[PDB]
Amino acid sequence: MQTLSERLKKRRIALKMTQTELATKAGVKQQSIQLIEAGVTKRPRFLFEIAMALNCDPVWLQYGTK
Amino acid sequence: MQTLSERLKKRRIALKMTQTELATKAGVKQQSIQLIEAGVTKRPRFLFEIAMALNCDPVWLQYG
DNA sequence: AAGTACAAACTTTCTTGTAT
DNA sequence: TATACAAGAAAGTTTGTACT
Repeated sequence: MQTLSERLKKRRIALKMTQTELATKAGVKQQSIQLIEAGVTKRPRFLFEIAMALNCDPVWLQYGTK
Repeated sequence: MQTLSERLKKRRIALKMTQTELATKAGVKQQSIQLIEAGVTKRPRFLFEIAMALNCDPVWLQYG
């Protein structure tokens, strides 16, 4: 009953990644990862480019489990 | 194929729907979809939703 | 009518700059 | 070195309509 911001952290934290390694594995600016993480951004448009970076299912990041 | 556009049309039609029909099930605006196929929307926000009306795969729909 | 396009307005996301 | 906040610019979505 998670947020997307919660999945980004746990994931990015578990791949032991800074917000700038992730921000950049995925070609983003770190400030963009932050926002998603902040609860600020809710439908990142780079949701696929970043899942690649986190190596996770885009649909899981975006939406949760069941 | 190519572009998101090429992939979006083909399949709409082939699914046999119209912008307004899709868009109404993707449940966005006929217009949002016009811009996509039109090649102006490079990265939909309703993509899991569009693609899910068309009934496929977002990755597949987005890219391939 | 039926189906698709075209355009400003309004919104959400991503960046250019620091601050902490 | 890592993360966070603030305006504004870019990408998308709606609102409204014109054309075939």
